[PDB]
Amino acid sequence: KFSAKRLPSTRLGTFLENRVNDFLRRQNHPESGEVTVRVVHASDKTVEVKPGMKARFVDSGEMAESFPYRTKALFAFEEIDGVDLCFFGMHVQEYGSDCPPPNQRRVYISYLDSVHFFRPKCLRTAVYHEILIGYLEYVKKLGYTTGHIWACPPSEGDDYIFHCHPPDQKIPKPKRLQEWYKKMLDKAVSERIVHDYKDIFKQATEDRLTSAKELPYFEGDFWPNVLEESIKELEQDLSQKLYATMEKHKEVFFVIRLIAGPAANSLPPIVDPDPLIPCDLMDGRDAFLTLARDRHLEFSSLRRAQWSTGCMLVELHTQ
Ligand SMILES: CNC(=O)Cn1cc(-c2ccc3c(c2)[C@H](F)C[C@]32NC(=O)N(CC(=O)N(Cc3ccc(F)cc3)[C@@H](C)C(F)(F)F)C2=O)cn1
Repeated sequence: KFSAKRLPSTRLGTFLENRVNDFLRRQNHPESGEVTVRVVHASDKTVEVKPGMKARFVDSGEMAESFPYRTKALFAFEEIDGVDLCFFGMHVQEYGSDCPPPNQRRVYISYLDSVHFFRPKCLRTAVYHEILIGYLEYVKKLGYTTGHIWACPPSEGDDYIFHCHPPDQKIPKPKRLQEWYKKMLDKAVSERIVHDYKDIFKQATEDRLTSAKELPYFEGDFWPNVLEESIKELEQDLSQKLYATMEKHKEVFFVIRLIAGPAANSLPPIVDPDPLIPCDLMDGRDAFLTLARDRHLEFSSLRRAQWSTGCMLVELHTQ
């Protein structure tokens, strides 16, 4: 069988799928199936500071030229009608203890997606909370202090991970997206997994950030681009432009404090218990979108998403 269960295990993957399956066991719903969480890619990368910011702070020695991180691609599958369905995919960026500031001990949830066929429908949000909250708890135990989430609102026909979304899987508005993550984070705050969370604007204000070299620099994030455009415009201060852009989009950006204050200062180095997992199909989101486009693998209906997950799984086992 080329099932998701037969894909190599990881500490992270089995920690997450245990959290989901314990939850589903307690619910004891007849429509629910066994869930599989697999880390299908893990590789070391670096994000280079862009020219505008490089000239302003890197050439003057005020900021690092590049920040090293580990990128992981984790997928969740559920058994529906005897076959696996991939219903959740996430690409993360992890900036460890050997990363120069302002990026050290930070995790960035770059782009996230899902296919709304999780059965039963009533347990869908709860299962996503187990996955996201479970990931925050996991990295918090390894020594990561902060979590960052850009809830980038999608647009019709724009897929982040899964090619051809169901026509009725609706595109949430920024207000809806902010509300979902607020409810999710409020749940982690009450379970004592998260210390507290704030929007990016409230966060920069209460951290007393005065320079753009203090803002964490993430691969593909909105803020490395805002900074380039702000500098370019100012060539025709940077800090007031940054605070203005943060005020306008604060509802989409979350900063999540996992390890707060005193505990955060006496921390040992971050050591990942799992090995690196090469997989060029999951090296970023474009490889799997490209493959699904060329091979006509759609996730627009339940059976189409089940057939696509099957092809996806034989590609993952073949490497
Ligand atoms: C006319 N038809 C067409 O255009 C068909 N068509 C539809 C799309 C389309 C739809 C959805 C999405 C995308 C494209 C993007 F890839 C990303 C996205 N996928 C995804 O899961 N979200 C998060 C989301 O929706 N959450 C939050 C959430 C969910 C899971 C999770 F683990 C953490 C958070 C909800 C529960 C919310 F209600 F809270 F918002 C996306 O926004 C493209 N085409």
